[PDB]
Amino acid sequence: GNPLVYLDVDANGKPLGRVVLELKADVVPKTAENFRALCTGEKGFGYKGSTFHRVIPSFMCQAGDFTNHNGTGGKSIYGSRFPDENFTLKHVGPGVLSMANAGPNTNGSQFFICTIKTDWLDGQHVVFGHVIEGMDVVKKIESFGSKSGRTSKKIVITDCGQLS
Ligand SMILES: Nc1ccc(CNC(=O)NCC(=O)N2CCC[C@@H]2c2ccccc2)cc1
Repeated sequence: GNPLVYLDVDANGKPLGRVVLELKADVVPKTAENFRALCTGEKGFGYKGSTFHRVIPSFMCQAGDFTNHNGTGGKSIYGSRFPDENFTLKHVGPGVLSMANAGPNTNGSQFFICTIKTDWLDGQHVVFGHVIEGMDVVKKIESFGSKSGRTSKKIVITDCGQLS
């Protein structure tokens, strides 16, 4: 079936727990495969050690810039950027897993987990998964964000990987 991956997340060096995500390979296989491989680190790069650099309450938690750590970088397993696969899945509510971008067809590694329905992003950002467990962990991450996105503690993916 669709892969399951995990992120273990700290806030100023204190464990928050684990987020488990289903990647919807059956709808967006390319986009799903990118995230998977970046969780495992199997290409020699990926999410381990990187941060949630932009977190806004009642919107979303953004992470995945493992090259520059500032929200400008990241790269995919296909090269630095790749196209929008499709917009079949929608931003239907909390726990949606979606690709951050800098305009049409600029997916790299940056991603976000929604904390509400973000239906205004439908057709703008490729949804490619959903939280299976750890939505309480996402709420804790959310509690360290702000209107601007600037976080109040350093939110770190200490470890990540593939479960199935
Ligand atoms: N490969 C790559 C991907 C993203 C960027 C930075 N762009 C960004 O952060 N854009 C905004 C974005 O994607 N999102 C996703 C949800 C939160 C935020 C956003 C979107 C719409 C309005 C306000 C913030 C640079 C390189």
